[PDB]
Order: sequence, then structure tokens, then C-alpha cells
Amino acid sequence: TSTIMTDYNPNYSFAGKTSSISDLKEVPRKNITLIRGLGHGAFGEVYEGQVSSPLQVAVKTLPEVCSEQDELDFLMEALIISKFNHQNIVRCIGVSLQSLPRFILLELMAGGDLKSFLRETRPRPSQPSSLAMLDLLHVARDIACGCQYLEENHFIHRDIAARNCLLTCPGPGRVAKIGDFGMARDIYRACAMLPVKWMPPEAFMEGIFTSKTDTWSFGVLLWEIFSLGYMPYPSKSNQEVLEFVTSGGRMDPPKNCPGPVYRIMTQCWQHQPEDRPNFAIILERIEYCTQDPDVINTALPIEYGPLV
Ligand SMILES: CC(C)NC(=O)[C@H]1CC[C@@H](n2/c(=N/C(=O)c3ccc(F)cc3)[nH]c3ccc(CN4CCC(C(C)(C)O)CC4)cc32)CC1
Repeated sequence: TSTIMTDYNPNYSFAGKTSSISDLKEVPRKNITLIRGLGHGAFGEVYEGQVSSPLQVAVKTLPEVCSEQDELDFLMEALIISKFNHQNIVRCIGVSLQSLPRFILLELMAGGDLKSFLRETRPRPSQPSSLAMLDLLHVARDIACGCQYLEENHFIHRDIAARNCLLTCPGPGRVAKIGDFGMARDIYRACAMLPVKWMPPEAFMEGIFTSKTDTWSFGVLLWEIFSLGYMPYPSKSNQEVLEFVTSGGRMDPPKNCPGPVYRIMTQCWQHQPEDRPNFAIILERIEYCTQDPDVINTALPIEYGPLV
């Protein structure tokens, strides 16, 4: 049992209901086995694990060497993810906070993060039809569905970006889900690290956030998706992007991007928040793109390399 989690005992409210550490589902430590590291994420290394044939999970761990504020951050992360209920948001199996190091147990996303996926699964001479337009539109729909759920529930994400989206598996039938809430977590509990390149004009100027903030960011996510994992605003630094965007500058279409898809991006990037579509409208426009043969029959560019 943690001293400062129990000393502070923060409440978390979502959708008009309040929760605390006692609502989290504590899984006995003896039921949890770590299998392998999966890379660096929230709070450091994320691990593949199994609970109690067993349940496969991703495990975030809290470093035993950490501040009181890191502890509170970890608790709040558990509270936030445990209260969401949507198929396009990673599930929380539970927590193990009463042994050290402390764990949060999450849905295992075998496909990894979307940015790395797009970069590694780009069409190439060795894998010429590794992805098609419809694969990209399905990822877009999946994430817009998760964002619509957050909007409906008045939760502002603030960091919708390909790096924070995960895939259930690499192969066909993959489902994309929002897999990080670290920015929202920090804001709930209270610059060279802000995600400037995903932020609308009114964000870094006035510090005003609404769900139309997430709409802007979703537009940038769409560019990330249809570019196959390029960094937004190629060649521009954070301050160059800030000045560019606040003066009306917008990204060009990604290579081979169909016009109807690019038009969704440019609507998401309307200077005035009121002119930006909500996620219901974004979903309708993604569906229309998905039904249009000229969109879905467009070939993605082949990135040059060897046959092996
Ligand atoms: C900020 C957060 C979204 N990112 C992370 O936590 C990172 C660290 C874990 C990492 N990850 C990972 N994370 C999670 O499952 C996870 C992370 C956070 C959660 F809240 C929930 C689940 N699962 C992973 C499974 C595999 C792999 C390895 N990858 C599989 C696909 C493969 C291909 C097909 C592209 O060639 C390349 C190698 C990585 C996995 C995702 C990125």
C-alpha cells in the first residue's frame, strides 16, 4: 500500500461520476508474470505480461526510484484509463499497486504504435501491397470513433497523434485505439515538450482548449496516416510551425492523397474552432471516402528499396 497515494487520495471525475484508488481492480501480484520488454512508453519500459491459458496484457511499471508527484501521476493514469468504456480506447484489466514496482495492466496491442506501424509497413518492392487506402481509412475511422466517444463525454484529449494510437495486431482485421492519456493526465493534475505540431492556433496563443482542439489534432493525425508515418510539417521546427499555422499556413496533401481525404484535413484545420467539424461529421466524411471507388482505388506510393 502506498503512503502518498493514501495521504492525498485524489478523486477523479469522468462523465459525472467520481472514482478513487479504491475503485481500481487490484490484481494479486502472484497472478502476474512479465514476459518481455516492448519498448519505451509512459513511465519508461512497457512490458508484455500475462495474468493468471492466461490473459495477455501490456504492463506499465512505476520506477521504484521516483518522486511523490510521479506516484500521484501513476495513480491518476490508472483512474483515467479505468473509467473509459469504448472499443477504440485501450482497456485496463486492472492494477497491482500494493507491491513494488507498481503496475497498471492494459489490453495488449500486438501491432504496436501506429506511427511505427505505418513506417515499417509502407509499400516497398519487397512488400508491394503491404497497405492500401482502405487500411488507412479504417484506422482513421477507428480513431475518430474513439475521439467521438471522448467528445460526447466532454473529455478533451489534447495529444491526438499517431504515436499515441495502437493497433491490436499488424495483420488484416487490425483495430486502432487511443493508447495514451498523459497530456490530459498532467492537465487534470494542475515549453520544448508541448506537441506544438498537433495544436490549433488558439491553443498556444490563449491556452484555450475545447473538443475543437482535438478536431485540429485529428486533422494532423490524418496527415500522418495518409503520409504513411512522416513527421508533420517536414523541415519545420516547432517555432516555425507555430508561426506558419498562426498565419494561415497548412500542410500540402500527402503523396497520392485523394482530394476527398485531403478536404477532411483542411476542414479540421479551419482557423476558427466553430468552423471545424465535430467528430460525428468527421466520421460521416470518412465513411463517404470509404464508399467512393476513386478514393479506395488510388494506389499508395511505393517507397524504393531492394527485393530482399
Ligand atoms: C505512448 C504509447 C502509446 N506507446 C508505447 O507504450 C510504446 C511502447 C510499447 C509498444 N508496444 C505495445 N504497447 C502496448 O501494447 C500498449 C501500450 C500502452 C497501453 F496503454 C496499452 C498497450 N505493444 C506492442 C507490441 C509489439 C511491439 C513491437 N512491434 C510490433 C509490430 C511490428 C511491425 C508489425 C510494425 O513490424 C514492429 C515491432 C510494440 C508494442 C508501443 C509503443
